[PDB]
Amino acid sequence: SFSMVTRYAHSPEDIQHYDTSKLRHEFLMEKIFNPGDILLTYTYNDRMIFGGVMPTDEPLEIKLSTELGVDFFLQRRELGIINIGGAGAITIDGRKDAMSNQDGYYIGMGTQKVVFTSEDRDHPAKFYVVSTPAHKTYPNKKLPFATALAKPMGDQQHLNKRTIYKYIDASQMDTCQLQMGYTVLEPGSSWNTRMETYMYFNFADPETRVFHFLGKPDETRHITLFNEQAVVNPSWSIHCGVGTTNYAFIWAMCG
Amino acid sequence: SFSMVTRYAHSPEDIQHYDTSKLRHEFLMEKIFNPGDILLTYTYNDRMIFGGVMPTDEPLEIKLSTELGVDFFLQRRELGIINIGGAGAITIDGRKDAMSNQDGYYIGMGTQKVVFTSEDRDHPAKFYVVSTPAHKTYPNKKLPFATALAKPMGDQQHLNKRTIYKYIDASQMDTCQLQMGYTVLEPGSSWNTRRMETYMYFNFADPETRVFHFLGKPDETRHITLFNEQAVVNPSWSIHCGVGTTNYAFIWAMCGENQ
Repeated sequence: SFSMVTRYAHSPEDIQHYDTSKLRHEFLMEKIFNPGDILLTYTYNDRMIFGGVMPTDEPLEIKLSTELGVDFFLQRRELGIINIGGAGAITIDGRKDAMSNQDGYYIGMGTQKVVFTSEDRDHPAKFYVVSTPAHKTYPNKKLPFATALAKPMGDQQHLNKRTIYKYIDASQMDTCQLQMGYTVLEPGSSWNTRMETYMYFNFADPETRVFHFLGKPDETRHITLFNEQAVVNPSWSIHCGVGTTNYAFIWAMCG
Repeated sequence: SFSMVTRYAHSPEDIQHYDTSKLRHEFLMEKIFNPGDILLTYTYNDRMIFGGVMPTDEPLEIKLSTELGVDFFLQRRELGIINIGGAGAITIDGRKDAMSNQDGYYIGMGTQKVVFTSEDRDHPAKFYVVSTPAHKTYPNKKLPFATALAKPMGDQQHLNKRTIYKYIDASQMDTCQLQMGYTVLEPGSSWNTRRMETYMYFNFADPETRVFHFLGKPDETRHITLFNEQAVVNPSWSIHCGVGTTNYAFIWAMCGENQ
């Protein structure tokens, strides 16, 4: 199955009049990884496409062309990939490259065919994909987790003992607009601290909840997030959230 | 100086249409302790009065009578006091009792005169007072910080490692309606986690500390950003939980009809 919903952009004044149901609908993607399905979100906040691909029996491919007014998906877009599930693979125009857990992959503009596959049907791969518009072609690059930018951050007094892993960084590679990273908070910490998209996952306990704040620096609102859910953070909003236990998340930037 | 403002009670459906500015105005007391002033809040949530008394050179007394339809402040009310500032004292109908830091005191119905003083003007006492209506007179009782019912709670995995001190508890004493306590969170913990309560957050770790206090029904929930030495009212229909950027302390007070 396949599903991509369209979500519009709003002003800070517009979200003042949203009840908790309206606010969740406009900013929260509630389902990302369903076995065998592709679930994407198109937000007019900088026209980013994000979601999850979890292959089971048949391999999946983002067959988008008429929907975006182009001949193929990445004709005018770049793509960032992070695998949060079991071992899998990605096939770029015939080239097959193995992607284990926590492995990343950047795919440049112009690449026409990208097919996602998993190694085990019962333990499928969970590809978190993000796509932004692109005007220039940059070379494709595999980002193995072994050689990933590991930079420890935060202390215990501030509830932010974390480790940030920069996959697609402007210092390590050149990109049109997309930047992607992966931050894990250690137990005892839950705080994380101009368009951004946060996808929370790897909750410590099954009853964990992450409270994500959005809005102007003082006229703030919040959204309650459960495991494997994402929130769009427009440029006019603050980037901060806090959890009941520790967690992990994948961020993506553009603008 | 003296000041008491009045705040009404609302329904869950009523605050659903509040922006963040109105929500602060109806539920958040932004200033509590000012040197030489008495700052109080009268909330129609069970008609509780709370605030701060901070004596400097001249002693302070909550002179209320006509405003409450009574002859004196405590004619039909009980009063609980916890000092969070410097060393001071309270004079109860002539009798003076010294109150050090974190010392508490319950004053029963019928007590006619309660005068607040501090020992040093440059390091004054900060008396956080809570008053609820009372129909029966119970004996006055000083609550030294040493002899307070303390029970630690929470672990580190849930970021709520705290120790709660019960001052006015139904197991240790008899009161009409008021129950009051003091909770300090360990460094590296920030989470607070059926009745009406009033929380007053203070002793912020950093000058840049913020406490986000959640209120509303378990599904339609909102939050209020608290700075140091500010208070929020929890109506009976609302949830009681808050989270801070660092660790902090707060004083809670309950009323209604429970134990």
